[PDB]
Amino acid sequence: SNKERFLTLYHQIKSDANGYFSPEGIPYHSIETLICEAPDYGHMTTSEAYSYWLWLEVLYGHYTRDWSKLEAAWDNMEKYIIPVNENDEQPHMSAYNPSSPATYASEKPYPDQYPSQLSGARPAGQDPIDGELKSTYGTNETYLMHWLLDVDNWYKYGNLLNPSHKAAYVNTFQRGQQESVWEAIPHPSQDDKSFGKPNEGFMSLFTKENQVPAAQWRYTNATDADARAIQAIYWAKELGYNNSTYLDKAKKMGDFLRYGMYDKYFQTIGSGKQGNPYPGNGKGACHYLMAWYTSWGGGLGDYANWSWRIGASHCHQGYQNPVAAYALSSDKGGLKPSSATGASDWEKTLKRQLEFYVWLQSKEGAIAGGATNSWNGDYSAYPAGRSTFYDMAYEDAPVYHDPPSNNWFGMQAWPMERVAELYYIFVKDGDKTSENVQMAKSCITKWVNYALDYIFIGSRPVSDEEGYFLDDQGRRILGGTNATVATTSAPGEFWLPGNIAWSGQPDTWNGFQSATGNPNLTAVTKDPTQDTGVLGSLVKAFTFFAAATKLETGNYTALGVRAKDAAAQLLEVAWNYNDGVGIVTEEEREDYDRFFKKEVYFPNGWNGTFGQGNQIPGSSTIPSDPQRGGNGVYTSFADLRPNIKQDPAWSSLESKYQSSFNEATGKWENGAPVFTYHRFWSQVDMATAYAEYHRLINLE
Ligand SMILES: OC[C@H]1CNC[C@@H](O)[C@@H]1O[C@@H]1O[C@H](CO)[C@@H](O[C@@H]2O[C@H](CO)[C@@H](O)[C@H](O)[C@H]2O)[C@H](O)[C@H]1O
Ligand SMILES: OC[C@H]1CNC[C@@H](O)[C@@H]1O[C@@H]1O[C@H](CO)[C@@H](O[C@@H]2O[C@H](CO)[C@@H](O)[C@H](O)[C@H]2O)[C@H](O)[C@H]1O
Ligand SMILES: OC[C@H]1CNC[C@@H](O)[C@@H]1O[C@@H]1O[C@H](CO)[C@@H](O)[C@H](O)[C@H]1O
Ligand SMILES: [Ca+2]
Ligand SMILES: [Ca+2]
Ligand code: NA
Repeated sequence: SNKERFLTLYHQIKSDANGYFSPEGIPYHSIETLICEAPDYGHMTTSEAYSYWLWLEVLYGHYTRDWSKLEAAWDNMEKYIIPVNENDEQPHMSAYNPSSPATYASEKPYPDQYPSQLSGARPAGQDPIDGELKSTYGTNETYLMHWLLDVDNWYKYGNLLNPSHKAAYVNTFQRGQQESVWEAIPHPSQDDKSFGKPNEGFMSLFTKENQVPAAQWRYTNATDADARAIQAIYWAKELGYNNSTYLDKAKKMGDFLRYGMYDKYFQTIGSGKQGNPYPGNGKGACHYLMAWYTSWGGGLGDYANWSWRIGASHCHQGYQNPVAAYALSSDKGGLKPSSATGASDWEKTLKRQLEFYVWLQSKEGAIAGGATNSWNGDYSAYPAGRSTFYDMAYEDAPVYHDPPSNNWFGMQAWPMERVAELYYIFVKDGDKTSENVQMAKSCITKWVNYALDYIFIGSRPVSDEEGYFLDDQGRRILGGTNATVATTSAPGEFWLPGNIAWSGQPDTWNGFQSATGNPNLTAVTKDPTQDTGVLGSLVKAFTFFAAATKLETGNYTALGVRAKDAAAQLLEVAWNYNDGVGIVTEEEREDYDRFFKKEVYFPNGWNGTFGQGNQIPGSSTIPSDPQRGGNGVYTSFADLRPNIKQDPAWSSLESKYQSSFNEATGKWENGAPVFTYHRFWSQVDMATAYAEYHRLINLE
């Protein structure tokens, strides 16, 4: 019974004996501690994880009719990761100037070139929503999740503005597109300058100004997480939840999530196409997409009565959530905010996001990266011939190049799951005819047919040493439609693609009626693996897709049949990978030499104290690479974080590195480290896949 399967995994996730949650009731990134991927330690948690927790409790609440666990999860979120306090967690937010939201600085192509000068070279444009939010809520305190929490206070900064909370607000990434997770420096969101460099805190690693930096706080959301929370509440409400107390909070979150629709420095959309941006007026700086983040910050202490906000200029397809956008914009969606323009902004976003998906879809069906309003992160002129979407430049790897941000196949499964939900929702709500449903449908239908060529149940694909799939004659499959991957029998196995290698560009967008099929946009799908999180996401994309086809036509379509059977089979084989704690498989991590490599940059002349009490950078360094344009040093991830050497898994990792990694070639000669991880989101993606198959397919 898929219902019983969901219930069993739900209990495994929630059990105090399994360790998914801390003693304060906050879900961790993962049960295991030694892991690094976006958070850099397993007992960090994320806005992402909280968003999945909500989703879990929504489907549990539908089955049990007990909504109290959803409400407790929301309460927990509000207590620990949304910095509003019913002691002020956003001091001086009231002094914000919406006619000068922030002070400009350039992004850089390497971490070595930071700190960046706070020059104000570009005057920031108008913030046109601050006034509405204030009138609507009586405050401009941001009701969004900060993205990262040190749940076990492992970095030892403490929580300045809420000291009795063990979980502390921290941040890592600050230094541009080449600062991988391995290359960042963990620092407190609320910086009283008690750590870092004396008199400066960590601020002077990131920005420079004429003066010593002031004590200050700042937060950054991840727009995909807050939207996924809204998506969860959308379904709560569809499934009968009707406590206005919480419905209203999801609407509030949605209203503030509008900050994600704005250019970083509120520059007019398109205005930097020729390298000469100018400040936005009204909504001129609104791109109506979910960019990578919004940040906010201000002074700490009595002498620092200032605050600021930035949007983001870079938008990734994998972050868009049109289910949230529909929920916040229609009577049928049910979560329209009360602000004057919140719902009508979200309505424009819903359409813009579907146009973005169609624009980005490769010749063979996969979704390419996204677009930016700030080329090179300093409003550089677009390259000659670069394709555009509403005057924003196509990017194959928005925001991060290490690794390229749209290579991970999870970035296909996560957004296409939402688009499949959305197809289902439109058709359920009686819409088969709008331009929006036609876009959603076209994109998900083309994607499903693409994806099925790389999904293997009870068979094992043939791949070569470099991770290319092979056909029956042994040739590499380099994208294209109709991929025919060679296969050997492998009862009980499943395989999914792992990455995409991207080349070319979509054609410039001129609307859905002039779309071209993007014949020069190529996805090469590669690296077969067994990621159970991606599996659970895929299953749902296939489930909702199939269900939609049957609501639309009366029967499962040809492709709907195939998507439904693939879902059923994937659920059936995955069940065998339950270890009693989660549905898991073993993974190799060839990236884990980056625990040891010297690549964490510090500027010359900069010494301070890290949270764990060590002097940083300290003496274990090499000179920075002068080709990267800095003047400083590199330490290692592990020297920066000496407490990682106390982790129970550390000596096995170090021993494996000593015996297998060859520093001169940069290769793992006797195999890479291997781990079996129990990730919270991944387990939720699996549990919800069982549930939704049961609800949409077994019951209807
Ligand atoms: O585990 C959750 C992360 C990975 N999946 C999607 C999101 O839920 C979340 O992403 C992270 O979200 C963080 C918050 O937006 C991103 O960090 C931000 O990256 C921004 C610039 O790249 C920085 O300006 C900002 O200070 C920093 O906080 C980070 O790159 C990005 O990977
Ligand atoms: O080391 C590469 C792969 C080895 N084979 C199995 C794969 O499962 C593994 O891929 C990694 O799989 C991880 C688990 O799905 C991926 O981690 C995820 O990366 C996501 C995107 O940054 C994050 O939002 C999320 O928090 C984080 O857990 C990570 O990117 C991805 O590279
Ligand atoms: O470039 C804008 C912000 C992005 N990253 C960190 C922030 O401190 C930057 O904001 C500026 O901080 C300044 C003082 O430190 C402040 O006086 C400006 O008003 C802020 O934009
Ligand atoms: Ca709070
Ligand atoms: Ca790098
Ligand atoms: Na407190």
